[PDB]
Formats: sequence, structure tokens, C-alpha cells
Amino acid sequence: HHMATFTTEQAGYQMQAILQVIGYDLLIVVTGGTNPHIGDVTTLTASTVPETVKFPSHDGRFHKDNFISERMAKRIQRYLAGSCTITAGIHVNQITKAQIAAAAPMTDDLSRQIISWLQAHPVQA
Amino acid sequence: HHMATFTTEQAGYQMQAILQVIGYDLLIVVTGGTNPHIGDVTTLTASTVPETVKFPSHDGRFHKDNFISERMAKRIQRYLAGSCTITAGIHVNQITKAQIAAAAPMTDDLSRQIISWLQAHPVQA
Ligand SMILES: [Mn+2]
Ligand SMILES: [Mn+2]
Repeated sequence: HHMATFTTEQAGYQMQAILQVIGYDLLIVVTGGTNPHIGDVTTLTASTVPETVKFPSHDGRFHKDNFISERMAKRIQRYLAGSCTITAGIHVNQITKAQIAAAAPMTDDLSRQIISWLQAHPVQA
Repeated sequence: HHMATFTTEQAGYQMQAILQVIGYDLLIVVTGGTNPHIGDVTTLTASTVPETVKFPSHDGRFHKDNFISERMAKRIQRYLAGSCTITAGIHVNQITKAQIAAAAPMTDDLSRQIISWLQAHPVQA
């Protein structure tokens, strides 16, 4: 009804998106790899430019999981009934080159599943 | 283990906080009243100033649920092992004056429950 879970696995590691509908608004939690976390949080509505918070990681640098959160936002923006919040934290120990390139097709694959679920479950009752 | 739910009810309406631990990081979803939603999203760590996104509501104005999200952030900041994300959407149809004043004691009551749970479940294994 108001909660769904989507997974995908390419190049030997998994990514998961957990979606929650609250009122007309959406919360999506994206994780994967060996160490799930919350690295970045992207915020948007259907007719608003997305904003992203990047949390600090180590050595003065910031988490780069916003590649995932910002791409999923662009893919699903047109379908938003209200606000949308996307958290992302994907990390694979000793990640490989083929694994890095698979991050974008995996985000698209989850985005497509989310979009299908939204069309089958109109947030308007 | 990694998920807990806290409720409180004062002046005849309820507020709920759902907490999720991901890695070392926290996601807290606060709702209540007749129409739960996601109005505002506050982001912080233990030694960082909090930032808040205010989503648009109606008539060019913005949701004011950040009163709740920003107060819960201040209450629990010292206890944070990593990043923290707090969403808030509380709305009561024809809210009353006693109900408005109860918003702050209710947020404190949830914050105290969250803090107790974090101390009993150290995010470090
Ligand atoms: Mn990260
Ligand atoms: Mn609101």
C-alpha cells in the first residue's frame, strides 16, 4: 500500500531502494554494496530544482553517493505528487572498475521500478 | 536491532518517530496529527550546524514542520555517531491552541525516547 522495496544486482553487487509514501510525499532510501550508509540526501519536488546535502566522510572530503541520489531524482521528478527525499549510501570494499560503471545502470533500473510502482499506486487514494 | 518506533500523545493528538540505523548513520521520520506528510528535512552531524530544507506548501508559503525537526536535532545532536536526517510533517485539522503548545513537549518526549534507545543500542556493533 504505502511501502515498497526494489533491488538490483549487476557486476556482482547489489543496490536496494526502499520507498515510503507519506501523505502525498515520498521518502526513498538507497543503499548497497558491503557498507550501507547515508552519505548524501537529495530533496526535490516536481517543478523545483533539486538540492543535495553532502555529509562529511573522512580526511576533510565529502561522500559522493550524490551521484546516485541526484540521478534517481532526475529520473523520477516528473512523476512526483508532492515532496521527495532521497538518501544514498553505497560502498563496496575494493570496488572494481566494472562495478563503478554499473552504478548508473543500477540506479536507472531502480528508478524504473519505482516509476512503475507509482503508476500502479496513484498517491491520490 | 536497527529500527524502532516511538509514539506520544498529548492534548488529544499523537506524534510518531520512526528511527532507522544505517551503518553509523540515522534516519528519523516524524509524523502526526490527522495528515502525516514530509514538510521539512533537517540534516546534521554531531559537530556540524544543522541545515533545513523547507518544502513549499500552498499559496507561496512553506511548511513549518521544521519547528519539530530542528528541535529534535538540537536535543539529540551530542549522541550522533555519524550523519542524521530528520523529516517532519505534522498536521491536525482545526488545530487548537492547547494542541499547538503541546508540539514542543511532544518532540522532547520523542527525543528522550530516541536518546534512551541509542544508549541501549550503541551503533558500534
Ligand atoms: Mn559514501
Ligand atoms: Mn507541513
